[PDB]
Amino acid sequence: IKKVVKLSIPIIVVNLLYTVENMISMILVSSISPSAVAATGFSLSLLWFIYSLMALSYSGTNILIAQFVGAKKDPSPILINGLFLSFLISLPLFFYGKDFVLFLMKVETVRSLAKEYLTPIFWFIPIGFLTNTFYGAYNGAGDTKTPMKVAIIMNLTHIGTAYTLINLGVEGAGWGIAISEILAFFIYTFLLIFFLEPKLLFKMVRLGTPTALERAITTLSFNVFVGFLAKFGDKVLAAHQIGLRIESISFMIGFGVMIASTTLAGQNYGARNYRGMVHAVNTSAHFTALVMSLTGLILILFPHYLVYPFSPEVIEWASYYLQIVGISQPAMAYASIYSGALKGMGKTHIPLFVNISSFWLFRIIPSYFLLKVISPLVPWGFMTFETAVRALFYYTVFKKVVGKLL
Repeated sequence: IKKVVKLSIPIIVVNLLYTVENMISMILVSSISPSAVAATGFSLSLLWFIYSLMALSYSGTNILIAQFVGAKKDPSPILINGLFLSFLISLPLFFYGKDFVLFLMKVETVRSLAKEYLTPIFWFIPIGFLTNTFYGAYNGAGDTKTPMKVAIIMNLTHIGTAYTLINLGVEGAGWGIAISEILAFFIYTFLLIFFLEPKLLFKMVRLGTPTALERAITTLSFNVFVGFLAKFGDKVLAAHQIGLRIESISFMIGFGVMIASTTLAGQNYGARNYRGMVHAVNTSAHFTALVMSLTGLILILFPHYLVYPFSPEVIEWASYYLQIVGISQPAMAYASIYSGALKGMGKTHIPLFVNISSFWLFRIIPSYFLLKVISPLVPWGFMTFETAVRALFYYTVFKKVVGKLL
């Protein structure tokens, strides 16, 4: 009856582009010197700790622009302050990005290879933060295909510039990244020839700081979860990335649907139309529930038919993942639609408490007590469905917010 796929599908393609290009950055820098992947791998773990500050300017911009779009009000002050906020947040990371990543290798030449590969990035993260503001800008207004063809261009300009500059060695890998980042920025900046007070900038920090603490603390909860499964040999530890690469790609359906709701619940919140918002997230819940069920069920019925690409013991252990995580997919559908609908409703502090509570005292503490007494099916077990409930039964929070908001 509605048009949520109009917003979610192009965002998933950008995410599909986000994941396809990251996996290509694996093979483009794994041709010569196999010891250089440690530079690539150990960078993104710190990059995801670094790119936790994106949400500071991203969430503040994606939410406040969407709310103003539904409210018909002018989003130009939010746009000019969004890029300014990202530019302010990029100012310390410009200088403190060079030495902090080099020191955060404690987790003589194993780390010196990332020095040359990451430096062209740290020169143009200030040019990167602005595009993360631009992505939240178009995602807040509704026009979600303009950021896709920009992603398409940026994806194919990198893989072009990467393969060109690698085949410099590893510095051209980071240089293919920076060239595409600034290019899409120039594309975006050139698109501003076609289509302000401090108090507004002050509030965007109030919407980004809880969301920046979400993707930053989650990094600490992820680093220990994989650390649970080193005591189970190499067959299992080599079955995670076979399961993650399949799940991280299958998870982009919700992340896109999430932002599809971060805008849709945002515009209708600003338009004073509770008939337009409660129906959407309810239908976008059932729609993604029935969609992610077609995805997660295909994982369970066809295990080896999907692990086989990069796989017999590993076929056995990885199938016990796809089948097992494939059960939580109906709740990831119910997850990204809830904790993303309350982002668009200005209550960004609420999803902060959601994921901290679901991850920790449901996925982690129960695993460590049952892993030290049992098997890699123990974490994955409580990792799947068993946590999904805190993503499921938290509609209550949604259903007690609006039910009293009327």
